[PDB]
Amino acid sequence: TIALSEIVSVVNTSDGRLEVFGVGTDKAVWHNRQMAPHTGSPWSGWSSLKGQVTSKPVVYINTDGRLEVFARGTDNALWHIWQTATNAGWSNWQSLGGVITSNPAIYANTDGRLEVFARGADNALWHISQTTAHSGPWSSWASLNGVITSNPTVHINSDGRLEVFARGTDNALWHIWQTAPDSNLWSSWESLNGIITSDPVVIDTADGRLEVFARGADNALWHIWQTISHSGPWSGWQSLNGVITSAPAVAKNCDNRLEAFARGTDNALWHTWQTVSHSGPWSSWQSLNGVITSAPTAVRDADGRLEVFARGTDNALWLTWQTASSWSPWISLGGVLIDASAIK
Amino acid sequence: SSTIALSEIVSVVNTSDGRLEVFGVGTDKAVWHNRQMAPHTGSPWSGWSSLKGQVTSKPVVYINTDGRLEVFARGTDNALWHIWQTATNAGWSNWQSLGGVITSNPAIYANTDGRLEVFARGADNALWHISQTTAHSGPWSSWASLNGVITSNPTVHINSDGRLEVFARGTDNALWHIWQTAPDSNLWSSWESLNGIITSDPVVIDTADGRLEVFARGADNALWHIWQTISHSWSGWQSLNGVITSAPAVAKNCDNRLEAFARGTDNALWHTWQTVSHSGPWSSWQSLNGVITSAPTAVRDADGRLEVFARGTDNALWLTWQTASSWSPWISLGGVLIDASAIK
Ligand SMILES: C[C@@H]1O[C@@H](C[C@@H]2C[C@H](O)O[C@H](CO)[C@H]2O)[C@@H](O)[C@H](O)[C@@H]1O
Ligand SMILES: C[C@@H]1O[C@@H](C[C@@H]2C[C@H](O)O[C@H](CO)[C@H]2O)[C@@H](O)[C@H](O)[C@@H]1O
Ligand SMILES: C[C@@H]1O[C@@H](C[C@@H]2C[C@H](O)O[C@H](CO)[C@H]2O)[C@@H](O)[C@H](O)[C@@H]1O
Ligand SMILES: C[C@@H]1O[C@@H](C[C@@H]2C[C@H](O)O[C@H](CO)[C@H]2O)[C@@H](O)[C@H](O)[C@@H]1O
Ligand SMILES: C[C@@H]1O[C@@H](C[C@@H]2C[C@H](O)O[C@H](CO)[C@H]2O)[C@@H](O)[C@H](O)[C@@H]1O
Ligand SMILES: [Cl-]
Ligand code: NA
Ligand code: NA
Repeated sequence: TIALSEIVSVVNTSDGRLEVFGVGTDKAVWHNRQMAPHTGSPWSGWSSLKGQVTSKPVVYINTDGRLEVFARGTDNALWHIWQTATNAGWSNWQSLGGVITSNPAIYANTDGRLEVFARGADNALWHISQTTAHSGPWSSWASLNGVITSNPTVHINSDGRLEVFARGTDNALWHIWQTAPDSNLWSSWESLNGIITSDPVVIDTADGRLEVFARGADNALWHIWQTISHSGPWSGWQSLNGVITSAPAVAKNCDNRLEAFARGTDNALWHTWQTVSHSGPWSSWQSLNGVITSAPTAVRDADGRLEVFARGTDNALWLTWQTASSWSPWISLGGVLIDASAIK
Repeated sequence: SSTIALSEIVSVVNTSDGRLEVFGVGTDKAVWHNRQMAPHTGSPWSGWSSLKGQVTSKPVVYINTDGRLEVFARGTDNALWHIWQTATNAGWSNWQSLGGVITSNPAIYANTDGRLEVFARGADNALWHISQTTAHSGPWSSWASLNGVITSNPTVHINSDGRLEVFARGTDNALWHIWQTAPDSNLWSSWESLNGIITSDPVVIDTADGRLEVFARGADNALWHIWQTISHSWSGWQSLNGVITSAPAVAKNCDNRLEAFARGTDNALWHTWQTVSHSGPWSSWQSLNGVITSAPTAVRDADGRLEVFARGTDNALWLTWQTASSWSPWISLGGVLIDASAIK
């Protein structure tokens, strides 16, 4: 078990449009993009990329701008589909083999090779990668060992080393990392302790330190960080308080101030934000209303505003965004979305 | 034309850990640098320290995809020389020669595969270039030519689809450009003219909506600009007025609104900015005071605030930044800087 997941994967595209990906009642991947690179732009509407997926689909922007969606398939292998060019159509769904047991986690190495991390049948962390930048063919799968109990999350350090996080068998946050950029040489697994009851959410701060967010045993929102840019030692666990009934989402305001979002005990969107600057103390929790049935997903848009997405009581994706003063009334992008996360 | 508007005095970069760090040439012809202590507006500065060398161009810093800074400059023997941090944000190597014979300041960008590629004018007046053979690493490739005959320092930027594109003034004084036909490629297009008459180095940026847009001073000494019509497509040349006595400097506010800077006829800092949003109209020119003896250098710091550097009447480097309402008063970072620009 883990706190209620995010219903969609979202990306700010190379032309500054938000674009959201989720699973339909039919088990296919569907997407929705902004027309215009602005807060409040009209949306395309939901359209199908087809496939039949058995995990959350996860979008990533290749270093040449082209989106690529990863999702577990009906055969439990990793499959993908990618734009043929930045403002063009899509490929056919294609298989990368393997047998996996979590949602895929994706990051681009410093050399532009996308690297995919996913849980195995053995419950280890496995990985596979592009052989050259933003392009097939891909490597063979190999394992990074471990025994993990959540979906993994990956983020690049400010020195180019990929680093992967997942819950362990003791329910602590565990991590593993590249010892050199673009490398196949990884550390051992190391515990960062704690007790976590959601997927980790990982952020690179403005000052170059990995910060992990997670729900605790008390259902508060807790966070732990690197104390030095791309380096240990780590901090201790620190509570941001709150009582949250979903997974948290975290993103950066345009001034780099972190801002955490989560479903509350009342099923509204609540948030807490850094005050003053990117190294300032956190607000108290405040409500952004609505009644939501997934964790929120947050993203900064091409106007430097945070937009937050969440499923509604009618199973459609709803949207609220920052304004000069406040936030905008909930609006509906329509659709009917399922939670297809491969671990719940 | 054998002249261009007064060049920038330093080259600025956002460090891997989010600090501003400027590089210039002292009276001994060595490359010197200064950085902020902490990544906030109005942080104290380290003071100037020497990386030695003897340079006959402006030194141009670029950040590798692993976070290590690397400084490029023409040497006393007209070869391209370089010096790099041997570990992200830590110590520096010795200067080494990349050979070649060049006649401009060097222009640098990362390919989508992490390989830096350096462009500069040759002895034969054509555009030459060289690159790292693997991501953020030597050895370097052979020098090669993209032909052309150019009369300004070249400017390189990457398209929103990963193709590098280089801009330089031609022998008819028009803006000319030439581009990669694929990312990471040695395949380029032919040279093409964007017409106009330019009296400065071109300055190039990527808009939030993924368009290359080039600013340059014109024949009437106004700031002009031109752009790609669609992401990685040009428009006509449009004037932004002013009478400017230096090269311009463009940077993005945290909401992505462009803002241009340049020295006035009264030798003060002037600015004009996009209003409302990043597709908004351009304000009229306003003074930021000060008396400057170079073109300004503009950059967004980790507080989402714009900071502008310019040499002063005393030859020190001076600084003013955006506040909540206005701009801070000009302050001196000291040092004694010269214009070592290979083309003036
Ligand atoms: C994600 C994948 O979706 C499907 C791939 C299908 C493969 C076929 O060439 O095109 C279809 C749509 O026209 C795809 O949907 C499944 O068959 C596969 O097993 C897996 O679940
Ligand atoms: C993620 C972690 O994986 C395992 C760590 C193991 C720790 C040991 O030093 O090396 C093994 C393989 O070389 C790891 O698999 C679990 O024992 C641990 O409790 C936790 O779940
Ligand atoms: C996210 C929020 O966290 C909770 C706790 C918050 C706990 C903190 O110590 O004080 C705040 C102000 O009194 C509370 O709002 C709930 O009150 C609320 O229903 C929601 O779940
Ligand atoms: C940029 C370079 O700077 C100098 C490099 C020097 C190379 C020497 O071995 O060590 C010195 C450090 O104290 C450097 O300054 C010039 O000799 C060279 O010709 C070139 O102009
Ligand atoms: C940048 C441009 O370089 C030259 C373009 C030339 C155009 C010609 O047809 O092909 C040559 C070989 O590649 C180019 O060198 C100049 O003649 C032009 O005036 C301008 O300065
Ligand atoms: Cl001088
Ligand atoms: Na969501
Ligand atoms: Na490239």
